Order: sequence, then C-alpha cells, then structure tokens
Amino acid sequence: GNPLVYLDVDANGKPLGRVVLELKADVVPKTAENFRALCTGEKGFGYKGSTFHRVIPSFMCQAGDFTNHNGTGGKSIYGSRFPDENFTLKHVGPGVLSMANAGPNTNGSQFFICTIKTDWLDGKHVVFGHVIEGMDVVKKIESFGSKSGRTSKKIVITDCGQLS
Ligand SMILES: *[Se]c1ccccc1C(=O)Nc1ccccc1
Repeated sequence: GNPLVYLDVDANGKPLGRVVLELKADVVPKTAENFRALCTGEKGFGYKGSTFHRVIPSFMCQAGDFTNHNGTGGKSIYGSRFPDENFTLKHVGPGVLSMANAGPNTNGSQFFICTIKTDWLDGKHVVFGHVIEGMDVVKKIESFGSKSGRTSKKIVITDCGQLS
C-alpha cells in the first residue's frame, strides 16, 4: 500500500484544514519514504512546525525547508541531498507533488504542490505523489501567495503524519 500522509495547515494561526497526499512508493520508493518519514518526524526532524515559504498563485505552493524556513535549507532522511530516483511520473496537472531541487541530484526535503501541466518540468523534477483530499486547502494557501512568492500570512504545517 502506498502511504497516505497529511499536512494540517494554518494561516496566521487560523486553521485552513488538511491536505492528504498519496506517496507513490510503488514508483519512487526512496523519494516516497523520505517524505513519509519527514511527515511522521520519526528520524527526529521533519515538517512539523515548518512553513510554506513560497507561494505563487496559478502555479505552485512550495514548502519543506524546515531548517532555514526560506528556500535555502532542508535535508533528507538519507543525508543532505539524494539522487533523482526517476522521472516516470509527470507534471500532469493540479495536485501533483514534486521535489524541489537546485539541479540534477539535489533532492532534499523541499517540495512543491504543482497546479500546472508542463512538459518543461518533466525530466527535471521528481514527481512522487498527488493530492487525494484538500485541494480546496491548497487553493486557500494559494490565495495568500503573490507574484514574487512572498506570502501575506505565515502559512504553517502545524501537524503532519501518516494515515496509512
Ligand atoms: Se508547478 C512546479 C513544479 C515543480 C517545480 C517548480 C514548479 C513551478 O511552478 N515553479 C515556478 C512557477 C512559477 C514561478 C516561479 C516558479
């Protein structure tokens, strides 16, 4: 069974609700396992308490920098970075979960929820899951973004974990 995980998200302390994600461990087991463990916090670090630090309406929500909270940090459960597992899953449309990176083989903990179908990102970012429930929460996060990515409220993953 592919893991189901959740992120409960706040905007300036007001609960926005829950995003439920399926991690495609059947396709990208190593990338799925990293995200799953960062959600449970079982390695002693992870996403709880961290933020969506970059949000661009009509494009994406970006999160996972739980060390520096600004896009420069994060780390994987394996070490600071780990390779691109494969590019089998594509950026097919809204709700896609994709690893952020700084070029080939630099996956860490940062990730995007992508709202756009684009062949240009295929083969550059590892896709590893999708939104099962809560796309309305994603659009509320989106509502607090801006062209630059700066958010107008502090968007916080107040709790996260594994459902199954
Ligand atoms: Se969508 C997506 C998925 C994976 C990586 C990056 C993106 C993305 O939309 N990036 C971006 C879009 C618009 C402006 C800045 C950055």
